[PDB]
Amino acid sequence: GDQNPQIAAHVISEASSKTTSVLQWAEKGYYTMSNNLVTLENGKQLTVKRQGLYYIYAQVTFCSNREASSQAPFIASLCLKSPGRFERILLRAANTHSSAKPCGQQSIHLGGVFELQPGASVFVNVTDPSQVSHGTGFTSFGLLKL
Amino acid sequence: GDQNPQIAAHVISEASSKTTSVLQWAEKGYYTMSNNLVTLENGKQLTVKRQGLYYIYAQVTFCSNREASSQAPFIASLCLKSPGRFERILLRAANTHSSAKPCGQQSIHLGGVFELQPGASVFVNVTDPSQVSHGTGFTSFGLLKL
Amino acid sequence: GDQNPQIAAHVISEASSKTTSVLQWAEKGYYTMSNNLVTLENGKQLTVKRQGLYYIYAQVTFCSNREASSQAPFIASLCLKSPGRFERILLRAANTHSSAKPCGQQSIHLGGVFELQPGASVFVNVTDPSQVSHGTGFTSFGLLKL
Repeated sequence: GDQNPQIAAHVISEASSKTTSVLQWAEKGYYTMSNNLVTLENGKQLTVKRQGLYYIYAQVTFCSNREASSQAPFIASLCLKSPGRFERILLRAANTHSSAKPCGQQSIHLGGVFELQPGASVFVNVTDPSQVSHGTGFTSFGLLKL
Repeated sequence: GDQNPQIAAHVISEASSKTTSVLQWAEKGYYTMSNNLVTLENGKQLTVKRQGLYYIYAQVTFCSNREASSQAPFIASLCLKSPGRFERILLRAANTHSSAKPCGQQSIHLGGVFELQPGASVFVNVTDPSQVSHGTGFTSFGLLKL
Repeated sequence: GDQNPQIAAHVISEASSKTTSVLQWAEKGYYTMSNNLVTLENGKQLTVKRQGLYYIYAQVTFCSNREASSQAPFIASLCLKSPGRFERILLRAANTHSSAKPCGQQSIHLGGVFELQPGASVFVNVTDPSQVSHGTGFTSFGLLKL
Protein backbone atom coordinates (compact mmCIF):
# COMPACT_ATOMS: atom_id res chain seq x y z
CA GLY A 1 0.00 0.00 0.00
CA ASP A 2 -0.15 2.11 -2.15
CA GLN A 3 2.82 0.68 -4.17
CA ASN A 4 1.20 -2.54 -5.43
CA PRO A 5 -2.11 -2.75 -7.59
CA GLN A 6 -0.53 -4.11 -10.65
CA ILE A 7 -1.64 -7.75 -10.97
CA ALA A 8 1.19 -9.96 -10.00
CA ALA A 9 2.19 -13.08 -8.19
CA HIS A 10 5.22 -14.98 -7.05
CA VAL A 11 4.87 -18.06 -4.98
CA ILE A 12 7.21 -20.56 -3.41
CA SER A 13 7.48 -24.25 -3.61
CA GLU A 14 6.21 -26.78 -1.24
CA ALA A 15 6.17 -30.55 -1.00
CA SER A 16 2.91 -32.32 -1.51
CA SER A 17 1.80 -34.83 1.00
CA LYS A 18 -0.40 -36.48 -1.64
CA THR A 19 0.40 -38.42 -4.81
CA THR A 20 0.73 -35.47 -6.81
CA SER A 21 1.62 -34.71 -9.87
CA VAL A 22 0.77 -31.06 -9.79
CA LEU A 23 3.04 -28.80 -7.77
CA GLN A 24 2.04 -27.25 -4.49
CA TRP A 25 2.94 -23.69 -3.52
CA ALA A 26 2.85 -21.37 -0.64
CA GLU A 27 2.66 -17.72 0.09
CA LYS A 28 5.85 -17.84 2.00
CA GLY A 29 9.42 -16.71 1.77
CA TYR A 30 9.90 -14.19 -1.00
CA TYR A 31 6.39 -14.10 -2.07
CA THR A 32 4.13 -11.73 -3.92
CA MET A 33 0.41 -11.56 -4.26
CA SER A 34 -0.11 -7.97 -5.22
CA ASN A 35 -3.86 -7.66 -4.67
CA ASN A 36 -7.14 -9.57 -4.40
CA LEU A 37 -7.26 -10.04 -8.27
CA VAL A 38 -4.75 -12.76 -8.02
CA THR A 39 -4.95 -15.59 -5.63
CA LEU A 40 -3.27 -18.81 -4.89
CA GLU A 41 -6.17 -21.29 -4.82
CA ASN A 42 -5.62 -24.72 -3.64
CA GLY A 43 -5.44 -26.06 -6.38
CA LYS A 44 -2.59 -25.16 -6.08
CA GLN A 45 -3.04 -22.70 -8.83
CA LEU A 46 -2.80 -19.08 -9.61
CA THR A 47 -6.30 -17.61 -10.21
CA VAL A 48 -6.79 -14.25 -11.90
CA LYS A 49 -9.97 -12.12 -11.75
CA ARG A 50 -9.31 -10.07 -14.85
CA GLN A 51 -9.00 -10.86 -18.39
CA GLY A 52 -6.07 -10.10 -20.46
CA LEU A 53 -2.51 -10.87 -21.44
CA TYR A 54 -0.15 -12.15 -18.74
CA TYR A 55 3.49 -13.09 -18.57
CA ILE A 56 3.53 -16.46 -16.86
CA TYR A 57 6.56 -18.35 -15.53
CA ALA A 58 7.82 -21.24 -13.50
CA GLN A 59 11.11 -22.61 -12.31
CA VAL A 60 11.54 -26.14 -11.28
CA THR A 61 14.60 -27.70 -9.93
CA PHE A 62 14.90 -31.39 -9.29
CA CYS A 63 17.47 -33.87 -8.22
CA SER A 64 17.57 -36.98 -10.14
CA ASN A 65 18.93 -40.37 -10.88
CA ARG A 66 19.16 -41.63 -14.33
CA GLU A 67 19.37 -45.27 -13.52
CA ALA A 68 16.68 -44.93 -10.83
CA SER A 69 13.92 -42.87 -12.61
CA SER A 70 14.46 -44.57 -15.89
CA GLN A 71 11.26 -43.74 -17.64
CA ALA A 72 12.57 -41.51 -19.33
CA PRO A 73 12.77 -37.61 -19.20
CA PHE A 74 11.81 -35.17 -16.57
CA ILE A 75 9.18 -32.83 -17.85
CA ALA A 76 7.53 -29.80 -16.32
CA SER A 77 4.40 -28.40 -17.85
CA LEU A 78 2.64 -25.06 -17.38
CA CYS A 79 -0.98 -25.71 -17.73
CA LEU A 80 -4.23 -23.87 -17.96
CA LYS A 81 -7.68 -24.36 -16.47
CA SER A 82 -10.10 -21.94 -17.88
CA PRO A 83 -13.67 -21.82 -16.46
CA GLY A 84 -15.83 -24.54 -18.06
CA ARG A 85 -12.95 -25.69 -20.19
CA PHE A 86 -11.03 -28.97 -20.48
CA GLU A 87 -7.37 -27.94 -19.61
CA ARG A 88 -4.50 -27.09 -21.90
CA ILE A 89 -0.81 -27.18 -21.90
CA LEU A 90 0.79 -23.76 -22.41
CA LEU A 91 4.45 -24.66 -22.08
CA ARG A 92 6.53 -27.65 -21.44
CA ALA A 93 10.15 -28.27 -20.75
CA ALA A 94 11.98 -31.48 -20.77
CA ASN A 95 15.24 -32.39 -19.22
CA THR A 96 16.81 -35.74 -19.34
CA HIS A 97 17.99 -37.74 -16.45
CA SER A 98 20.40 -39.92 -18.67
CA SER A 99 20.95 -43.56 -17.46
CA ALA A 100 22.96 -43.95 -15.41
CA LYS A 101 24.46 -40.69 -13.89
CA PRO A 102 23.97 -39.85 -10.09
CA CYS A 103 21.27 -37.61 -8.34
CA GLY A 104 21.93 -34.70 -10.50
CA GLN A 105 20.52 -31.43 -9.58
CA GLN A 106 18.98 -29.77 -12.58
CA SER A 107 16.76 -26.88 -13.25
CA ILE A 108 13.99 -25.90 -15.66
CA HIS A 109 12.80 -22.38 -16.57
CA LEU A 110 9.42 -21.96 -18.26
CA GLY A 111 7.88 -18.70 -19.43
CA GLY A 112 5.61 -16.92 -21.93
CA VAL A 113 2.78 -14.52 -22.73
CA PHE A 114 -0.76 -15.82 -22.72
CA GLU A 115 -4.40 -14.61 -22.58
CA LEU A 116 -6.37 -15.40 -19.49
CA GLN A 117 -10.11 -15.31 -19.01
CA PRO A 118 -11.65 -13.80 -15.86
CA GLY A 119 -11.48 -16.53 -13.34
CA ALA A 120 -8.39 -17.88 -14.88
CA SER A 121 -6.23 -20.37 -13.73
CA VAL A 122 -2.77 -21.70 -14.17
CA PHE A 123 -0.77 -24.50 -12.59
CA VAL A 124 2.41 -26.63 -12.92
CA ASN A 125 2.52 -30.36 -13.67
CA VAL A 126 5.64 -32.57 -13.25
CA THR A 127 6.51 -36.16 -14.09
CA ASP A 128 8.61 -36.64 -10.99
CA PRO A 129 7.37 -34.80 -7.94
CA SER A 130 9.44 -36.70 -5.40
CA GLN A 131 12.55 -35.53 -7.18
CA VAL A 132 11.60 -31.97 -6.82
CA SER A 133 13.87 -29.50 -5.11
CA HIS A 134 12.17 -27.41 -2.45
CA GLY A 135 14.43 -24.38 -2.23
CA THR A 136 15.25 -22.03 -0.81
CA GLY A 137 14.99 -20.18 -4.11
CA PHE A 138 14.88 -23.40 -6.11
CA THR A 139 11.27 -23.88 -7.16
CA SER A 140 8.80 -21.12 -7.87
CA PHE A 141 5.84 -19.91 -9.89
CA GLY A 142 4.17 -16.72 -10.81
CA LEU A 143 2.79 -14.24 -13.27
CA LEU A 144 2.37 -10.60 -14.13
CA LYS A 145 -0.32 -8.77 -16.03
CA LEU A 146 0.88 -6.88 -18.93
CA GLY B 1 -11.15 -6.57 -28.54
CA ASP B 2 -10.94 -4.31 -26.55
CA GLN B 3 -8.69 -6.28 -24.10
CA ASN B 4 -5.50 -6.42 -26.20
CA PRO B 5 -3.54 -3.28 -27.60
CA GLN B 6 -0.46 -3.78 -25.59
CA ILE B 7 2.27 -4.94 -28.00
CA ALA B 8 2.83 -8.58 -27.52
CA ALA B 9 3.51 -11.85 -29.23
CA HIS B 10 3.72 -15.53 -28.54
CA VAL B 11 4.26 -17.96 -31.32
CA ILE B 12 4.59 -21.69 -31.65
CA SER B 13 7.19 -23.88 -33.14
CA GLU B 14 7.19 -25.48 -36.47
CA ALA B 15 9.53 -27.70 -38.44
CA SER B 16 11.30 -26.22 -41.39
CA SER B 17 11.18 -27.99 -44.66
CA LYS B 18 14.39 -26.22 -45.72
CA THR B 19 17.99 -26.47 -44.50
CA THR B 20 17.48 -24.13 -41.84
CA SER B 21 19.19 -22.95 -39.30
CA VAL B 22 16.76 -20.33 -38.17
CA LEU B 23 13.60 -21.53 -36.46
CA GLN B 24 10.20 -21.41 -38.07
CA TRP B 25 7.05 -20.46 -36.18
CA ALA B 26 3.37 -20.36 -36.55
CA GLU B 27 0.41 -18.49 -35.28
CA LYS B 28 -1.14 -21.62 -34.00
CA GLY B 29 -1.96 -23.35 -30.77
CA TYR B 30 -1.62 -21.02 -27.83
CA TYR B 31 -0.65 -18.06 -29.77
CA THR B 32 -0.70 -14.33 -29.31
CA MET B 33 -0.32 -11.50 -31.73
CA SER B 34 -1.95 -8.68 -29.88
CA ASN B 35 -2.32 -6.14 -32.70
CA ASN B 36 -1.02 -5.08 -36.11
CA LEU B 37 2.17 -3.54 -34.49
CA VAL B 38 3.62 -6.92 -34.13
CA THR B 39 3.75 -9.45 -36.84
CA LEU B 40 5.24 -12.77 -37.57
CA GLU B 41 7.02 -12.20 -40.89
CA ASN B 42 8.39 -15.05 -42.75
CA GLY B 43 11.31 -14.71 -41.91
CA LYS B 44 10.29 -16.32 -39.57
CA GLN B 45 10.73 -13.39 -37.33
CA LEU B 46 8.89 -11.15 -35.01
CA THR B 47 8.59 -7.62 -36.50
CA VAL B 48 7.64 -4.63 -34.38
CA LYS B 49 6.32 -1.29 -35.70
CA ARG B 50 7.22 0.80 -32.69
CA GLN B 51 10.36 1.71 -31.08
CA GLY B 52 11.19 1.03 -27.57
CA LEU B 53 12.19 -1.43 -24.91
CA TYR B 54 10.88 -5.00 -25.18
CA TYR B 55 11.13 -8.13 -23.11
CA ILE B 56 12.11 -10.83 -25.57
CA TYR B 57 12.17 -14.59 -24.98
CA ALA B 58 12.51 -18.01 -26.50
CA GLN B 59 12.31 -21.59 -25.40
CA VAL B 60 13.87 -24.35 -27.32
CA THR B 61 13.70 -27.96 -26.56
CA PHE B 62 15.67 -30.55 -28.45
CA CYS B 63 16.35 -34.20 -28.35
CA SER B 64 19.84 -35.18 -28.82
CA ASN B 65 22.56 -37.71 -29.13
CA ARG B 66 25.94 -37.05 -27.85
CA GLU B 67 27.76 -39.62 -29.87
CA ALA B 68 25.70 -38.76 -32.98
CA SER B 69 25.84 -34.88 -33.07
CA SER B 70 29.38 -34.76 -31.87
CA GLN B 71 30.33 -31.29 -32.88
CA ALA B 72 30.02 -30.19 -30.01
CA PRO B 73 27.31 -28.17 -28.05
CA PHE B 74 23.79 -27.29 -28.86
CA ILE B 75 23.37 -23.58 -28.97
CA ALA B 76 20.32 -21.40 -29.45
CA SER B 77 20.73 -17.75 -30.25
CA LEU B 78 18.28 -14.84 -30.13
CA CYS B 79 19.22 -12.55 -32.86
CA LEU B 80 18.38 -9.16 -34.19
CA LYS B 81 17.83 -7.70 -37.64
CA SER B 82 17.42 -4.03 -37.50
CA PRO B 83 16.53 -2.12 -40.71
CA GLY B 84 19.67 -1.44 -42.79
CA ARG B 85 21.83 -3.14 -40.21
CA PHE B 86 24.10 -6.20 -40.28
CA GLU B 87 22.52 -8.55 -37.59
CA ARG B 88 23.46 -9.04 -33.98
CA ILE B 89 23.28 -11.64 -31.38
CA LEU B 90 21.27 -10.59 -28.31
CA LEU B 91 21.39 -13.79 -26.29
CA ARG B 92 22.76 -17.21 -26.57
CA ALA B 93 22.42 -20.38 -24.62
CA ALA B 94 24.45 -23.46 -24.85
CA ASN B 95 23.69 -26.91 -23.73
CA THR B 96 25.90 -29.86 -24.17
CA HIS B 97 25.01 -33.09 -25.74
CA SER B 98 27.95 -35.01 -23.96
CA SER B 99 29.43 -37.99 -25.94
CA ALA B 100 28.03 -40.52 -25.71
CA LYS B 101 24.63 -40.39 -23.81
CA PRO B 102 21.29 -41.27 -25.65
CA CYS B 103 18.68 -38.90 -27.37
CA GLY B 104 18.30 -36.75 -24.41
CA GLN B 105 15.53 -34.33 -24.29
CA GLN B 106 16.76 -30.99 -23.09
CA SER B 107 15.48 -27.51 -22.95
CA ILE B 108 16.80 -23.97 -23.25
CA HIS B 109 15.21 -20.74 -21.95
CA LEU B 110 16.42 -17.41 -23.32
CA GLY B 111 15.22 -13.97 -22.26
CA GLY B 112 16.05 -10.28 -21.77
CA VAL B 113 15.23 -6.59 -22.24
CA PHE B 114 16.32 -4.89 -25.42
CA GLU B 115 15.66 -1.73 -27.51
CA LEU B 116 14.01 -2.19 -30.85
CA GLN B 117 13.85 0.24 -33.72
CA PRO B 118 10.60 0.76 -35.67
CA GLY B 119 10.54 -2.03 -38.13
CA ALA B 120 12.38 -4.25 -35.80
CA SER B 121 13.03 -7.67 -36.04
CA VAL B 122 14.02 -10.63 -33.98
CA PHE B 123 14.57 -14.30 -34.70
CA VAL B 124 16.02 -17.56 -33.29
CA ASN B 125 19.06 -19.41 -34.64
CA VAL B 126 20.01 -23.03 -33.69
CA THR B 127 22.97 -25.28 -34.39
CA ASP B 128 20.84 -28.40 -34.66
CA PRO B 129 17.44 -27.85 -36.18
CA SER B 130 16.68 -31.50 -36.89
CA GLN B 131 17.01 -32.20 -33.20
CA VAL B 132 14.44 -29.68 -32.33
CA SER B 133 11.37 -30.62 -30.36
CA HIS B 134 8.11 -29.44 -31.89
CA GLY B 135 5.78 -29.39 -28.91
CA THR B 136 3.11 -29.26 -27.89
CA GLY B 137 4.34 -26.56 -25.53
CA PHE B 138 7.98 -27.42 -26.17
CA THR B 139 9.32 -24.72 -28.47
CA SER B 140 8.18 -21.12 -28.55
CA PHE B 141 9.07 -17.49 -29.07
CA GLY B 142 7.74 -14.11 -28.26
CA LEU B 143 8.01 -10.66 -26.82
CA LEU B 144 6.25 -7.92 -24.92
CA LYS B 145 6.62 -4.18 -25.02
CA LEU B 146 7.45 -2.64 -21.79
CA GLY C 1 15.17 10.15 -25.46
CA ASP C 2 12.18 10.41 -25.21
CA GLN C 3 11.52 6.63 -25.78
CA ASN C 4 12.96 5.28 -22.51
CA PRO C 5 11.78 6.32 -18.88
CA GLN C 6 10.42 3.01 -17.92
CA ILE C 7 12.79 1.53 -15.32
CA ALA C 8 14.83 -1.13 -16.92
CA ALA C 9 18.23 -2.69 -17.17
CA HIS C 10 20.15 -5.23 -19.15
CA VAL C 11 23.80 -5.74 -18.55
CA ILE C 12 26.51 -7.95 -19.97
CA SER C 13 28.90 -10.32 -18.42
CA GLU C 14 32.44 -9.75 -17.53
CA ALA C 15 35.23 -11.75 -15.94
CA SER C 16 36.31 -10.82 -12.48
CA SER C 17 39.93 -10.29 -11.79
CA LYS C 18 39.32 -11.04 -8.10
CA THR C 19 38.34 -14.21 -6.25
CA THR C 20 34.84 -13.73 -6.81
CA SER C 21 32.06 -15.37 -6.28
CA VAL C 22 29.64 -12.71 -7.32
CA LEU C 23 29.37 -11.96 -11.02
CA GLN C 24 30.71 -8.82 -12.60
CA TRP C 25 28.89 -6.93 -15.34
CA ALA C 26 29.34 -4.17 -17.75
CA GLU C 27 27.35 -1.61 -19.60
CA LYS C 28 28.59 -2.88 -22.86
CA GLY C 29 27.40 -4.73 -25.91
CA TYR C 30 23.64 -4.96 -26.01
CA TYR C 31 23.04 -3.09 -22.90
CA THR C 32 20.22 -1.14 -21.35
CA MET C 33 20.11 1.27 -18.50
CA SER C 34 16.96 3.18 -19.22
CA ASN C 35 17.39 6.12 -16.85
CA ASN C 36 19.13 7.35 -13.70
CA LEU C 37 16.69 5.29 -11.47
CA VAL C 38 18.58 2.20 -12.25
CA THR C 39 22.27 1.89 -12.03
CA LEU C 40 24.93 -0.70 -12.21
CA GLU C 41 26.89 -0.14 -8.99
CA ASN C 42 30.08 -1.87 -8.46
CA GLY C 43 29.03 -4.08 -6.63
CA LYS C 44 28.44 -5.33 -9.30
CA GLN C 45 24.79 -4.97 -8.69
CA LEU C 46 21.70 -3.46 -10.09
CA THR C 47 20.48 -0.59 -7.84
CA VAL C 48 16.97 0.83 -8.13
CA LYS C 49 15.82 4.22 -6.79
CA ARG C 50 12.13 3.44 -6.64
CA GLN C 51 10.11 1.06 -4.75
CA GLY C 52 7.91 -1.46 -6.24
CA LEU C 53 7.50 -4.74 -8.05
CA TYR C 54 10.17 -5.73 -10.58
CA TYR C 55 10.70 -8.60 -12.95
CA ILE C 56 14.25 -9.71 -12.33
CA TYR C 57 16.32 -12.15 -14.41
CA ALA C 58 19.70 -13.64 -15.07
CA GLN C 59 21.28 -16.03 -17.50
CA VAL C 60 24.44 -17.82 -16.76
CA THR C 61 26.29 -20.08 -19.02
CA PHE C 62 29.29 -22.06 -17.92
CA CYS C 63 31.60 -24.65 -19.25
CA SER C 64 32.37 -27.42 -16.98
CA ASN C 65 34.10 -30.60 -16.11
CA ARG C 66 32.49 -33.14 -14.00
CA GLU C 67 35.57 -34.95 -12.94
CA ALA C 68 37.45 -31.66 -12.45
CA SER C 69 34.93 -29.52 -10.41
CA SER C 70 33.72 -32.43 -8.42
CA GLN C 71 32.10 -30.69 -5.54
CA ALA C 72 29.25 -31.12 -6.66
CA PRO C 73 26.63 -28.97 -8.61
CA PHE C 74 26.89 -25.67 -10.30
CA ILE C 75 24.52 -23.23 -8.75
CA ALA C 76 23.63 -19.67 -9.64
CA SER C 77 21.77 -17.53 -7.17
CA LEU C 78 19.90 -14.24 -7.58
CA CYS C 79 20.35 -12.37 -4.43
CA LEU C 80 19.12 -9.27 -2.72
CA LYS C 81 20.76 -6.53 -0.68
CA SER C 82 18.24 -4.23 0.74
CA PRO C 83 19.41 -1.10 2.63
CA GLY C 84 20.29 -1.97 6.25
CA ARG C 85 19.37 -5.58 5.69
CA PHE C 86 21.31 -8.85 5.86
CA GLU C 87 20.97 -10.29 2.25
CA ARG C 88 18.55 -12.83 0.88
CA ILE C 89 18.37 -15.33 -1.82
CA LEU C 90 15.52 -14.71 -4.28
CA LEU C 91 16.14 -17.50 -6.76
CA ARG C 92 18.54 -20.26 -7.29
CA ALA C 93 19.22 -22.69 -10.05
CA ALA C 94 21.30 -25.74 -9.97
CA ASN C 95 22.83 -27.67 -12.76
CA THR C 96 24.97 -30.67 -12.38
CA HIS C 97 28.34 -31.19 -13.81
CA SER C 98 28.11 -35.11 -13.52
CA SER C 99 31.46 -36.94 -12.91
CA ALA C 100 33.06 -37.51 -15.26
CA LYS C 101 31.79 -35.93 -18.59
CA PRO C 102 33.97 -33.28 -20.49
CA CYS C 103 33.85 -29.36 -20.35
CA GLY C 104 30.24 -29.20 -21.06
CA GLN C 105 28.73 -25.96 -21.93
CA GLN C 106 25.53 -25.46 -20.03
CA SER C 107 23.19 -22.67 -19.32
CA ILE C 108 20.97 -21.44 -16.50
CA HIS C 109 17.96 -19.09 -16.73
CA LEU C 110 16.67 -17.43 -13.56
CA GLY C 111 13.68 -15.12 -13.28
CA GLY C 112 10.80 -13.82 -11.14
CA VAL C 113 8.75 -10.96 -9.71
CA PHE C 114 9.90 -9.33 -6.50
CA GLU C 115 9.40 -6.16 -4.40
CA LEU C 116 12.30 -3.79 -4.14
CA GLN C 117 12.83 -1.02 -1.64
CA PRO C 118 14.14 2.40 -2.74
CA GLY C 119 17.83 1.96 -2.91
CA ALA C 120 17.46 -1.61 -3.83
CA SER C 121 19.87 -3.90 -4.91
CA VAL C 122 20.24 -7.18 -6.66
CA PHE C 123 23.19 -9.32 -7.69
CA VAL C 124 24.21 -12.80 -8.94
CA ASN C 125 26.25 -15.35 -6.98
CA VAL C 126 27.88 -18.48 -8.53
CA THR C 127 29.71 -21.50 -7.16
CA ASP C 128 32.12 -21.67 -10.06
CA PRO C 129 33.12 -18.32 -11.47
CA SER C 130 36.12 -19.55 -13.44
CA GLN C 131 33.83 -21.82 -15.38
CA VAL C 132 31.68 -18.99 -16.44
CA SER C 133 31.04 -18.27 -20.08
CA HIS C 134 31.61 -14.67 -21.08
CA GLY C 135 29.52 -14.35 -24.21
CA THR C 136 28.85 -12.87 -26.58
CA GLY C 137 25.22 -13.25 -25.56
CA PHE C 138 26.02 -15.98 -23.05
CA THR C 139 25.84 -14.35 -19.63
CA SER C 140 23.59 -11.49 -18.66
CA PHE C 141 21.50 -9.82 -16.00
CA GLY C 142 18.73 -7.34 -15.72
CA LEU C 143 15.35 -6.22 -14.57
CA LEU C 144 12.23 -4.29 -15.44
CA LYS C 145 9.78 -2.39 -13.32
CA LEU C 146 6.31 -3.53 -13.59
